[PDB]
Formats: sequence, C-alpha cells, structure tokens
Amino acid sequence: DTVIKVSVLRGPSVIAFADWLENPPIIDNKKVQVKVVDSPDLAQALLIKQETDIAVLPMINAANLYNKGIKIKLAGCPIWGTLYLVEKTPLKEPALYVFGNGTTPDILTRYYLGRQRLDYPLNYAFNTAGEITQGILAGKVNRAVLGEPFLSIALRKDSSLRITADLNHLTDNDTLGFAQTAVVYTPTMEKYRIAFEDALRASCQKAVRYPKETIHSLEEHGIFAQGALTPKSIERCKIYYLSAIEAKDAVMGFLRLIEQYEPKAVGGRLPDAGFIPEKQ
Amino acid sequence: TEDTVIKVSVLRGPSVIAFADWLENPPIIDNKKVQVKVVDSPDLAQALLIKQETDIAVLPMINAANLYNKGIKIKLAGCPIWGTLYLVEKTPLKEPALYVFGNGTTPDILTRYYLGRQRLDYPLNYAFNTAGEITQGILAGKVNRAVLGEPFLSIALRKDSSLRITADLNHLTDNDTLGFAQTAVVYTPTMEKYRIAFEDALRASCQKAVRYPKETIHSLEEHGIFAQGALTPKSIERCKIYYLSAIEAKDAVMGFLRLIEQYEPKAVGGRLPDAGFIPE
Repeated sequence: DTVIKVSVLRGPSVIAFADWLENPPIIDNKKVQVKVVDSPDLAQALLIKQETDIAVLPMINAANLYNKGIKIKLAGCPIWGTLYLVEKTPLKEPALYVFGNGTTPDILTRYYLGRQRLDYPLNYAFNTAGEITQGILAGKVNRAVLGEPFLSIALRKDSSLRITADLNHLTDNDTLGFAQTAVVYTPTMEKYRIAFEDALRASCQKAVRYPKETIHSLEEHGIFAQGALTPKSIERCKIYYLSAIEAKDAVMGFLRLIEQYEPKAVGGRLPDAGFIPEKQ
Repeated sequence: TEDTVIKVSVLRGPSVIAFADWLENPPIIDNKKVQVKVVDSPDLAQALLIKQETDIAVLPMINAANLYNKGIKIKLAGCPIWGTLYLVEKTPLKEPALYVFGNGTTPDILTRYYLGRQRLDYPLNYAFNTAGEITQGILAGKVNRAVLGEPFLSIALRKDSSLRITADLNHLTDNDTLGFAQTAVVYTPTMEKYRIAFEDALRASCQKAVRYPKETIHSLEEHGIFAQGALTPKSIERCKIYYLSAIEAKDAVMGFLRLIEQYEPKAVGGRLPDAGFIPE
C-alpha cells in the first residue's frame, strides 16, 4: 500500500478533516487520502472488507462493530457539536420532528426532553436531516432537531427560525458534551496512530482558527454547496480532537446513556478495555 | 488500595482549575500516588464520601456542611477558589430585568444579598433556571442583564462583544475580603497525617494555575475537562484560584453558611456546622 485511506461519513466531521483534502498529509511516505462516504453502512462495509484504513462514523456504530468482533479500535473524537433544537415563532403545531429514528439523534433528543421535563410529541415522519429542513421550509415543521450544514441552511432560509437548545451535553457542568463521533482504525494503523492524531489536531485547529479558508476549501472540493456553511456553522460543530484515552469518560458515559434507551444500538454491551488503545 | 493511592475526587467545574496540574503531574505523598477523579455532580461527590470510596473530596461548602451535620466523618481542609458570580449587561440596556438561575439556591441568594447591600431594585427573571440556559438566552438576545459564573461567563462574554461585566458580586466596599468560601476541600480521618503535605501540594497546584494560565487551560482542554476555548487567562483571574486553610478562612466559611442557612436551611442540614467542622 502507498496511501492511507480515510473514509469520512458525509456530514460535519469532514470539516475537521478539511485541510487533509486541501493539503493531504504524508505519513511514512504514504499520502493520506480522504474520501467522503454516503452512509455508515457503506463506511462499515469498507472497514469489514479492509478497503479503508481509518473511518469516521457514529460512536454507536464503532461500539457495535467492536462488540461484533470487527478488528478496529477507537482513536478518538473530533467533533462535539452535532445536535441542536430549533423552533419557529410563533409555534403553530408543536410536534418535534426528529431524524434518525432509533439512532443517536433520536436517543439524545429523548434524553434531553426527559432531563428538562419537556414532553413534546416526537414525529419521525422525516428520517433525514435534509428532509426535516425541507419540512421546515415548506411549513410542515415548527420544531426540530438538526446538525450542520442543515441547521445553517434552515436558519438562513427561514429567518423566523431560532436555535433554542444545545442537545450535546450530559449535564450543565459538562461543557465538553458527548463523544458521539468516532475515528476508528485498523490494526496496521496502530504504528501511525500518534502521527495521524498529530495531523488531525492540526486540521481541527485550522478549521477553528481559519473558518473562512476552511469553508472555501470545502466548497472548492464540492463537499458542501457554496454558502451552506458560515463561520458560525463551524463554531457550532465544536471541532477539536480528543484521544479516546483522554475522553474515556465521555465515550463510556455516552455509550452507557445510549444503552439505557436502546442496548441493541451498541451491540448489547459496553465495549471492553480493548476498544481504546493502552497508554504504553 | 489504602496502601497504594490517595483518592481525590473533584466536582467538575471551576475548582478543577486548582487541581489542573495534578492531571499530568499528580504528586506522591508518603510513597502513595495522588489519583484525581473528576465527578460530574455534587450528589455523586457526596455519595463517594458517604460510601467511603474517596479519601479527599472537593465539593460545594453547603454539601460539606450538610454531610458534617449528618455525621459523615469529614473535616474541612480549606477552600481553593474565591470567584463568585459576576453581573453582566449589554449596552444598549433594552430591558432592566436581571436574569437569574438557581432560584432559591446559592446563585439566587448571593444575587439577592448583593442587590440588597447595594440597594439596587432590579426585577428578577427566572425563565432560564440554569446558567447554560442564560448564556443561550443572552446569545438569543432575550437577556440584557444576568448573573453568570465561570465557565459560562467566559462562553457568554466571548460570543457577544456588547456583553460586559458590571459587577463582581464580591465587590461591596473599598476593602473587600477575598469573599465567601463556597467550595470545600474535605478529608477523612486517615488523611490527617497527610493534611500539611496535601495542602502544600494544593498550594503549588493553585500557584501553577495563576502563573501558567495558558498551559493550565491547554492541559484542561487536552484532558476533556473543559471545552476548547471555554476558558481564557481572564477566566482564571476571575476564578481567584488560591488555597486558604479552613482556620484562616473561618469567617469566610461561617459568614457564607449563615447567608445560605437563613434562606435555604435544607441545603446546609438545618443548622450551621458546629466547631469541629473547622479544625484549628
């Protein structure tokens, strides 16, 4: 092999990796090659087939694959801002529309509503964020949960719409929030783990420090439509890389929460200690 | 485990700043490593003491008083943090209402005490009953005046350049004491022989925060204690990180517990703690 293949599930995690599209890092005389994939399913298939080396996909999938015996480990999490509640004023029909029934966004919305003692009726009519966005714009949806870029698009195209809550935290003292997104790697990547984490830290820093340039590059590479993201969109994504060792409590706490609602979503148990590399 | 480590629990919040250096550089006392574990809530901190699963704990002074009164075998070592609420406002000041969180509890009580001492007649609004809701509400542009503590004060002030600090709730006179002692470091009976060693180590850790704020913040971020960018060196200054032994802080302790106990007797155990709370 002469390249390091990185598969990023389509979504806001590509923002953390943007500078690797712009300026692919070279590790051990291998170019790091980022490809956006359109579903967790497709991302999982690539990992199982050993057609990708590193993949970025939901933490619940990472846990499930690990529990099922797939040879991956968790490197860490690069993005911390994935779910926000939006509401229109005035609030006509009050159903809260939620995409991804049975998966992270749904479970976290249910958690938030319970914690805050709100009991809005959940509507699962739209399974995707894009569909929810369109429902807002067409007048069907007055309250919803969204992440970027759909959040930004909805806010732009309906200037009545407002963010009313941040759904990314276990508690108020939890400024870090949930480790909902996993960077996972295969065994031949162990020797490159620290090198790739170092480069990912740089890419994450660049997104945060140079958002306009980051957006510009993503647009040139066709990842997002022109004007879909703004620097505020990047701010809401809360881009920062933490190693799984450093974030072990945010990882296992998140997985435990999911398991309380839907144990099958993580494969029936919390991953054992081999999920995270040793400190060595 | 007694022969091996000294277990220190710290409640996640601004007082972890005092202990930040022990994340990378935990001290060794009597050939035992100090092991810091950050806990998410006061209830979790209390449970560790009730169940005798931690050696030293750092939790709100009100909880420490409550446990002492209920016969839990702890003593107060001292207080490592002196920052209180701050009052913030936007100009223009479109609405005079002062938004407060924690109705009937410490932040509300300190706010009412301050406004009373200063003879200020602001109407009080509790629609955002946590500080996360207020910062959000300030972000939304519904809040022109509020009380906030760290880190939410830094998070709020950052997002909004119109937002400014107008008061340190501690500032009533021309010669202010360091202020109320709101955070307890408490210890169990087998820790007596270690009291001076631990206090000296905690003084060193506190001074490190003050002297090396950037490095301190970076360590806190890299260990996932605070979200990246939450804290700035000014945040550290506003926290007033400084360890003072309980006997030296006696008036600051008892003065504070007298305020809380007049308005919220349940929180302190229904009486002020007797003398054995604060050893000489």
